[PDB]
Amino acid sequence: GGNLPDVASHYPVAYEQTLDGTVGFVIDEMTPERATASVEVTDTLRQRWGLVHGGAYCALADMLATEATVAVVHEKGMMAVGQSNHTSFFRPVKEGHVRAEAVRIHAGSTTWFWDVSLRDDAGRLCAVSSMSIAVRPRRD
Amino acid sequence: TGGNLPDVASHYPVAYEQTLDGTVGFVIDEMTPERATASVEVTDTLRQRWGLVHGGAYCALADMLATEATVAVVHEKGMMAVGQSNHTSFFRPVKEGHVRAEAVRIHAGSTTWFWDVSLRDDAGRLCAVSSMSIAVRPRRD
Amino acid sequence: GGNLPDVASHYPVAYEQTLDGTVGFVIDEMTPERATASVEVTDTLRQRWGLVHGGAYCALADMLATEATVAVVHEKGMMAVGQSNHTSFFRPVKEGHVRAEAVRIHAGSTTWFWDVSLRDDAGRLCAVSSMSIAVRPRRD
Amino acid sequence: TGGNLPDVASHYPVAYEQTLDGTVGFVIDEMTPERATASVEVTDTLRQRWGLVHGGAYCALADMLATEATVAVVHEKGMMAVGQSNHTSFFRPVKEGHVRAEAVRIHAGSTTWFWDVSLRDDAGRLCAVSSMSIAVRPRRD
Ligand SMILES: CC(C)(COP(=O)(O)OP(=O)(O)OC[C@H]1O[C@@H](n2cnc3c(N)ncnc32)[C@H](O)[C@@H]1OP(=O)(O)O)[C@@H](O)C(=O)NCCC(=O)NCCSCC(=O)c1ccc(O)cc1
Ligand SMILES: CC(C)(COP(=O)(O)OP(=O)(O)OC[C@H]1O[C@@H](n2cnc3c(N)ncnc32)[C@H](O)[C@@H]1OP(=O)(O)O)[C@@H](O)C(=O)NCCC(=O)NCCSCC(=O)c1ccc(O)cc1
Ligand SMILES: CC(C)(COP(=O)(O)OP(=O)(O)OC[C@H]1O[C@@H](n2cnc3c(N)ncnc32)[C@H](O)[C@@H]1OP(=O)(O)O)[C@@H](O)C(=O)NCCC(=O)NCCSCC(=O)c1ccc(O)cc1
Ligand SMILES: CC(C)(COP(=O)(O)OP(=O)(O)OC[C@H]1O[C@@H](n2cnc3c(N)ncnc32)[C@H](O)[C@@H]1OP(=O)(O)O)[C@@H](O)C(=O)NCCC(=O)NCCSCC(=O)c1ccc(O)cc1
Repeated sequence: GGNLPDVASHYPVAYEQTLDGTVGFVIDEMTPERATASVEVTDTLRQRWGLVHGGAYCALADMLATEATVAVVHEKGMMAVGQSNHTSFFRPVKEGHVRAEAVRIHAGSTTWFWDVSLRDDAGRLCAVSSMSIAVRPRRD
Repeated sequence: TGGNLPDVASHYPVAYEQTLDGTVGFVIDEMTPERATASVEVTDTLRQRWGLVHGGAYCALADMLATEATVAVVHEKGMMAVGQSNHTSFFRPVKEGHVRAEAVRIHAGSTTWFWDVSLRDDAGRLCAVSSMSIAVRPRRD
Repeated sequence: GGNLPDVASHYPVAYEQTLDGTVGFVIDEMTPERATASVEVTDTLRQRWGLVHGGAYCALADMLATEATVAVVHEKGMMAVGQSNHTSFFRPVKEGHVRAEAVRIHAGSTTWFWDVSLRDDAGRLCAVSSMSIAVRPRRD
Repeated sequence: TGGNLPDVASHYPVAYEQTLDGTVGFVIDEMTPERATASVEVTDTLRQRWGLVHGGAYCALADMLATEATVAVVHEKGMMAVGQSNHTSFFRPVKEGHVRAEAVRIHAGSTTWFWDVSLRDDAGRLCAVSSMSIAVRPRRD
């Protein structure tokens, strides 16, 4: 179901209706320290100049990093949400795929930090995103 | 132009309705060399599975608005403008209504323009901010 | 005492020995939503190419933003520390002063966010820093 | 050169011992086009009043090391290199001992180089990271 971590019986929004399902994000691997995801480039991921949208690299990074955090902390009664995302853009992507790899670099009680690499089909580093993920007690 | 993006060219590689921005429904309202605003109606297409506006939607709205506000000035001078850095911080979730973005230009260098983008909900509350750095380079085209 | 907020009887490090006192940071105004500080440029604030050190704009922003948060939350039993600092550098400063103005934009239970402008003697915007300040219960 | 900064010029505007870097005691150890390391001994001059290493010291060490690692390559090609963006996040305080920085180059464009700098304490723990973006421009000099 994008292969997102299956941690609850019900979710407020179905995959195919989320921004994630609309653009086509799919999680490949997930462990507590490292996760990967990818997306096919289609026009839905593009801006009007024909390049993948800045927003798309950020969105990918945000979903991957946050859900990799959810995968661990949800069963502990915690919620996780993106608190900061800093994406820098080194080379455009015009077509093909964008592949993300999220590497956990700090896991604190209140904040987890992941470095996310975004690569094209040739494996070139096209963008990076520093995701900071707030972890808080789940509200009833 | 679809979504009211600056009309600086006779044709574009991708039509508004097919782009990310068209799909989620970004619309530019005001646009000047120093300030631009835009908004979007929150629908599931903007949300993630937990029912909140996706962190990506805030980045994407900031990026399009800051880059395009730059394009509006520099295109006719023979330059291209692309996002080189986006730093968004998230203060409060948005569940529904609209997200409204205001981009204020704070530095316009020869190679880099910098815009601060505030993203408010329907009550006026500041829900996210984005610092956009836009690279300006001469067109290869 | 740099005019930092006077919130405790004793501090681990005296002003004149801190990095702050060494380079000469002084707070001018402080309120819960807004604070200002400045520094004279001397070689101690410079790098070897003769420009004010990138580190100096960051340090100024960090001390101003954090201590403006301390000023409010300390009496509530909370500690405040910088969690993130993103500084962008628009124009160098060679001599004169650097003047900072910190404007609080979000004050949450666990995080306060301040935007800090760094200006030269002509009033030009030479750098900005986005400070994110973690606020936590003081440890005994 | 003082602090072992790259020797790329016959003279410099400010001597090592008088600079910020000289004052707090930054020392570069290794230095290659793709990776550079540096360290500093924590003393009060590096701390803020609450007794922790100042957030500014971590930025300053990252900035000097990333910029100078870039200078080392580009100076002899007629370019200058200055810090254009520094994003430091703080994971754990350092009270004493040393701070050790490792800068790894992750992108080397024609106008912008990007370095990830990790800042560890004496136990090897990751206490801060800094993302440094370095602008490369032709010298006016
Ligand atoms: C930011 C934060 C508090 C967030 O915590 P987190 O990501 O959830 O990490 P966690 O809470 O798991 O704890 C990590 C470590 O932080 C420290 N810490 C965390 N919470 C607390 C607390 N409530 N009280 C004391 N220490 C704490 C403690 O060292 C902890 O290690 P441990 O003893 O728990 O093993 C923690 O990452 C941290 O302390 N980071 C370092 C902040 C820092 O050192 N910034 C620079 C110094 S303060 C900024 C500044 O430059 C300044 C300059 C001048 C001036 O006058 C005032 C300020
Ligand atoms: C980064 C950049 C060059 C980009 O330029 P931009 O955003 O397109 O703005 P623009 O190019 O329009 O010019 C803005 C000003 O920057 C300066 N500048 C721009 N290009 C050049 C150049 N090629 N040569 C000299 N100065 C230049 C110049 O002051 C210019 O003003 P003007 O004389 O042209 O009116 C400019 O924004 C800038 O200079 N920012 C300040 C960089 C800075 O001062 N960072 C801190 C110091 S260097 C980093 C550091 O901490 C360090 C520490 C220790 C150490 O050993 C080494 C380094
Ligand atoms: C980050 C943080 C939790 C930090 O809290 P803070 O700075 O101390 O602010 P504070 O705790 O005072 O609360 C501010 C508001 O946040 C919410 N909040 C804070 N803590 C909690 C909590 N424990 N439980 C539920 N809501 C909370 C709540 O709306 C609160 O308002 P109020 O009802 O308390 O008046 C809060 O600023 C926040 O919630 N920010 C927004 C985070 C956000 O919306 N990010 C984007 C969505 S999640 C990231 C994502 O894109 C994603 C995509 C796909 C996917 O599959 C999964 C994730
Ligand atoms: C920002 C910059 C131009 C700076 O260049 P740099 O770091 O010095 O790297 P360099 O200049 O060495 O070139 C790297 C690659 O960038 C591209 N590039 C650089 N300069 C140019 C140029 N003048 N014209 C076209 N492409 C260029 C080119 O692909 C180049 O590769 P190569 O063909 O030269 O091998 C380059 O890093 C880059 O292009 N980054 C990607 C920018 C990007 O793709 N951001 C996202 C898309 S635009 C922002 C956006 O989301 C948006 C959304 C909606 C909308 O309506 C408008 C915009």
